[PDB]
Amino acid sequence: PRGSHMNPKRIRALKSGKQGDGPVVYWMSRDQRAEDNWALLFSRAIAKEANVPVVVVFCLTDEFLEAGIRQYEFMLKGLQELEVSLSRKKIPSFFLRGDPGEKISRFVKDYNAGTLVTDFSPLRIKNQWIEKVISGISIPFFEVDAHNVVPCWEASQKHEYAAHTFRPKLYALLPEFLEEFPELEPNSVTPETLSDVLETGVKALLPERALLKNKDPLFEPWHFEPGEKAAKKVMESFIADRLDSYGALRNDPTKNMLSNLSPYLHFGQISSQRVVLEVEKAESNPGSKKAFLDEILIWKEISDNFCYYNPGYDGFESFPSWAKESLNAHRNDVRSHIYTLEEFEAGKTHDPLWNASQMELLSTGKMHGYTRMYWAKKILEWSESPEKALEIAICLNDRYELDGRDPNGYAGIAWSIGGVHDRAWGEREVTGKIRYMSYEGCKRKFDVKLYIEKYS
DNA sequence: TCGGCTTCGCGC
DNA sequence: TGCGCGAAGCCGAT
Ligand SMILES: Cc1cc2nc3c(=O)[nH]c(=O)nc-3n(C[C@H](O)[C@H](O)[C@H](O)COP(=O)(O)OP(=O)(O)OC[C@H]3O[C@@H](n4cnc5c(N)ncnc54)[C@H](O)[C@@H]3O)c2cc1C
Repeated sequence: PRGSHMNPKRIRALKSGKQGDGPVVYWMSRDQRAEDNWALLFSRAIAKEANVPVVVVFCLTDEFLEAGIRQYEFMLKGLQELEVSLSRKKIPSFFLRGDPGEKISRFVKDYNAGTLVTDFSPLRIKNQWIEKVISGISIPFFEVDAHNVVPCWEASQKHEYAAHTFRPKLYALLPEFLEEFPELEPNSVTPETLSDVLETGVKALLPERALLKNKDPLFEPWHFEPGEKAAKKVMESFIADRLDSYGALRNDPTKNMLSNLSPYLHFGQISSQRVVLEVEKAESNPGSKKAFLDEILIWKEISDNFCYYNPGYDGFESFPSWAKESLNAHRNDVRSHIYTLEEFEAGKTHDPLWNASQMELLSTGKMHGYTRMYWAKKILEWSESPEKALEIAICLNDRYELDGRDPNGYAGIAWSIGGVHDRAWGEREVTGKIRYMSYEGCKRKFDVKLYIEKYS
């Protein structure tokens, strides 16, 4: 649909129909940003072709009640900065509240929309909203992959088993899809308050907060400043200060050598393609550049491939055949320890390293990547059943992680607990053939003592 | 029908 | 600290 620096493989028609005479509505959801947004840039191209304005809509769902203050305040503060950014380009933003299956369908008919466009997300709750809006509208409905560099439906046509089967497929399409972004043109035709949704949003989640003994809450919101502008600063500080020694200090949680980009990448406050653009042009360690590109391109986009082609990505059914047979054969094995969800949540286990990992999760909202594997694997070893292990790990992840409720989370937890995108290993107690990670293995990799004392 | 796929453990 | 190095399945160029 028109344009030259616009790859049509990023667009796919979700429903046919006659193009209305009204404005193009962009149902933004996953990629909350003004710049470097294919879904917003595509909506402008269709809007410019029909001589209609482009409008952005956002439907705040009732699923923030399963997500606390740390994820609500991080999202809402970025939406307030986004509203000012879109207003500078004369693009109005409308913020709705309720079921998107009924609010979006009511919004298009009331505003007399001509074409509806939205971003891509492989989550189950998004596929239900889409089908509910297709049966309630009469205008064409388009969908853009603005999160992945290579469109999810174009990178692979099936669920990829491991990373070595997905790496040559992704890198073969890189010269075509890795491109610069055109500047968002402003509107030529101008035609709820967020401060109130934030006040009414926190007061409902105040009782469900994580507090210490003296009613002192555990979350430290000064570690990550939300917003599109702040997300660019974290990227700039990563390339100049942390990219050189990233390839060597990536498995050391005592060194702040990660990009710290996942909270902005999950909420779409920064484009992963823009990060790859700047990383590919920077002169750093070739081992560190290949190590970082392999995380934000291969592992990040294979998680979308895992959730898009496996509807039960958060269940035991999505595990490989060799894993399910191994975990079922070790269901009657005697567990050395058994902890409930409340014991895992408060970090009241016998392992000081695991408790230190959980304390970093509760206090900073972003637990180190290497400790996240030790964190989720110890849950499987100290639980009643593999089904309970998956339930506790997903619950604690999507509640305190700033990057929670993300395909990277479900695919990461499935990698540690169900061996997805991995292979079998030494046969062991309880965990069977799933890869085991011990306290002593982390002691030789990094100063474990420094990690415990930092988080009690 | 082999090949070498990490974010492993553990011994120089 | 790098470097080996067993121990286990299923994919993919054949
Ligand atoms: C049990 C478990 C749970 C996780 N929970 C989440 C989660 O809820 N949300 C989330 O976005 N990621 C999660 N991760 C992936 C990974 O832990 C985080 O991406 C990473 O820790 C975030 O910090 P970073 O961006 O500074 O890491 P970096 O080394 O700087 O990587 C940058 C980006 O690459 C991506 N990435 C890196 N590693 C992975 C990976 N193993 N899988 C998928 N993407 C990756 C991330 O998007 C990340 O933002 C989880 C992994 C595991 C094993």
